Amino acid sequence: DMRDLTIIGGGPTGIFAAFQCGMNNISCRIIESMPQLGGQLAALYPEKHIYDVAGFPEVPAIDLVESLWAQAERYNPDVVLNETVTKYTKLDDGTFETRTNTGNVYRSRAVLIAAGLGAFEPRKLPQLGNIDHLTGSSVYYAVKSVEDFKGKRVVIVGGGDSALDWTVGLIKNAASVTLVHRGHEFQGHGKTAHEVERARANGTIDVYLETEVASIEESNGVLTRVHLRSSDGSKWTVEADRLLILIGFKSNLGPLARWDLELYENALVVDSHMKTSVDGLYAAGDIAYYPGKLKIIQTGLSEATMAVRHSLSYIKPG
Amino acid sequence: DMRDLTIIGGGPTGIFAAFQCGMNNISCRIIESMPQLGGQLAALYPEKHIYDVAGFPEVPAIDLVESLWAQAERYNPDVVLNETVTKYTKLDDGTFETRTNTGNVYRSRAVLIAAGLGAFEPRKLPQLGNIDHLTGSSVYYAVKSVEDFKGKRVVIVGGGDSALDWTVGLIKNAASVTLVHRGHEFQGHGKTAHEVERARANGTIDVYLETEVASIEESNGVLTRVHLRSSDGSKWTVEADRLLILIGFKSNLGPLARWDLELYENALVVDSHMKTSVDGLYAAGDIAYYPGKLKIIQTGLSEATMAVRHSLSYIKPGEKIRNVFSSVKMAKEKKA
Ligand SMILES: Cc1cc2nc3c(=O)[nH]c(=O)nc-3n(C[C@H](O)[C@H](O)[C@H](O)COP(=O)(O)OP(=O)(O)OC[C@H]3O[C@@H](n4cnc5c(N)ncnc54)[C@H](O)[C@@H]3O)c2cc1C
Ligand SMILES: Cc1cc2nc3c(=O)[nH]c(=O)nc-3n(C[C@H](O)[C@H](O)[C@H](O)COP(=O)(O)OP(=O)(O)OC[C@H]3O[C@@H](n4cnc5c(N)ncnc54)[C@H](O)[C@@H]3O)c2cc1C
Repeated sequence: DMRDLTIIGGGPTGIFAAFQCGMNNISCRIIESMPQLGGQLAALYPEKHIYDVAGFPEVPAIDLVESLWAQAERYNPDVVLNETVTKYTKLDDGTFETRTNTGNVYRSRAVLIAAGLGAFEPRKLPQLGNIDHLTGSSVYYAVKSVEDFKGKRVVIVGGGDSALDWTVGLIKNAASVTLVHRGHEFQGHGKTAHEVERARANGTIDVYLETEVASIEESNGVLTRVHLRSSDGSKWTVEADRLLILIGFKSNLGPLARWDLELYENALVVDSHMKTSVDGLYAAGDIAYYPGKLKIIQTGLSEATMAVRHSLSYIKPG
Repeated sequence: DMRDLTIIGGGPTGIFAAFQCGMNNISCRIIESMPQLGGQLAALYPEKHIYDVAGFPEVPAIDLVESLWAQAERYNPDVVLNETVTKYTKLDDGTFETRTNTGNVYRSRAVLIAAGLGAFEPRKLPQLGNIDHLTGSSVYYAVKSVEDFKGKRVVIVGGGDSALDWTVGLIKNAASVTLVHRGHEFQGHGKTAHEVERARANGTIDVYLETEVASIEESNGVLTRVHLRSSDGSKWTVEADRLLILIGFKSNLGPLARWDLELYENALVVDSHMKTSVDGLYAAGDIAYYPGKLKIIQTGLSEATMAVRHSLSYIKPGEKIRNVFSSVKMAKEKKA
């Protein structure tokens, strides 16, 4: 089933781009890697208020996503969720085939890369080496079940909302809870960050800022203890059964890095029409680069309008 | 006196740029030649619905202007209305002076040109010539206030919504209302045109299609009589102490076209940072040209953001810029 434009990524840029397709009477689909649309706004800061998007005095990120989506849904674009585009091919006839990780192939007359800053892979502690054999047993990047943390000695890495929340949530579940953050202070300093220090002074938990995991110990295929290190060179070891790492998400082009396209500082280089080196292949948003590019919402919206507009000369040359 | 940025023009691009100034902790002024903000939106299509602005499914143009203003008024920026910037000078210190048509001068450390397609000015009737001594007192190009027309015998010229609106508006307020328009039909339509037509029918008002104003009479420096001529050749006179001219706004790029700055088909040529050749002098919106420029609202909005962002390097030279997002930056000042 041929569409005019395949859009890779369902952040604010891909969404507005899908609206642009409707507005301009071309069919499209959005292929999105996450289980929901909204990109960085829905994932990293859904509840935080945005101030610098035109005509929205003060708007929670996730509401803006909803405003943008409602605007585009009128035109009923195909939305593919839970699929990551890993390859494409331009065919003899100029049309496109884009492939996702589930082996699904998608046909379009042209394509728009609106993939931002990656597909939200959890960031790790690579200083610990390849510890896949511990992963999902004693080392976690998310809490898919509290069972795993129950009556266990657990250290928690991070200083955002996820690391904070779970430090208090596991006090009652776990034998011990220890928070360790690289930063000087905690990020997202609100209601939940106003009462974090309590259990620290109380002695029910341990908190360490300015410290990082230096190494770990294991016995019979399970974590035994965690070595810590502060900025001043202070080093100590702590007994730990579980490691819970919540330090955000990685930022790179993922599979799109190995598409033979001009790059400039982890972004796709783009001309005055938002076109890559390959005709009918466009980029817009955080992922696109041109002299003067700002990586903000306002600017991604403009770029989506310009990509879609020029794409009409490729899709239907009239 | 001194502001960080002088913004020439208060269309959507200028209003957003003023908001951007506030976001970036710099002061500014908007200089606008119209009696209100809004540019082509307020002037040419206020009631028309806009569909292609991000996050707005449907919005009357004038409501969009209102939303953008509501956003900008957070920082209470200076607003100079009814003045047209005619020139600028870059002084020896690198700061700027802008001069308007009323002889006022404004100082700033940098300037953004967000002048669109030109200064909007009320269209005038040449057949009357220089009547500036009557303008503001017995002759008007817009209703500055309704009290100007209370108990007056008024004539209104035009066939759009504004002419139609104030015709029915001033019926109970004024003592005599005459509407003239040089077209054979009214271009404003709907609720208003029929109210006017019903008022014509029972003779509460005079209305004359295909009629243009020929001449006026005046006594004591005030309007006294208006002379009209139809399309068939008719020619008559009304007793009128008030004349309201409402035949539209005209865009006039004139003064800025005579500046020493490169143009591409009436647009000021700009670089990757929305800067013209003169450092500290920026352009954004419909007035800005760079390869691939689309003359639309969405595009002027992000251009305003890029121009204000870079202007910081000229306004505050050498100063290290801290790349915070608005969301995080407004959270830090909510804590403090
Ligand atoms: C904490 C924080 C606060 C911010 N606050 C502001 C602010 O106040 N104002 C502002 O203007 N900007 C702000 N930003 C930046 C803003 O979020 C981004 O500029 C914006 O999200 C860019 O949208 P985008 O569509 O270009 O990219 P993204 O939001 O990154 O969306 C890209 C989408 O593509 C998907 N994807 C990636 N690869 C593939 C693949 N190969 N196949 C299928 N899908 C894929 C991803 O899952 C993602 O949904 C903030 C950023 C952060 C982190
Ligand atoms: C009928 C019509 C419908 C349109 N519909 C849409 C639409 O649906 N969607 C869309 O995206 N775009 C639309 N547009 C285009 C859109 O209006 C413009 O892109 C937009 O107005 C540009 O904004 P701007 O602020 O940069 O310029 P402008 O809106 O033109 O504002 C410039 C302002 O500067 C003032 N000015 C100029 N020179 C001086 C000076 N020397 N001194 C003081 N003040 C000065 C002017 O009076 C004016 O108020 C439409 C245009 C028209 C004519």
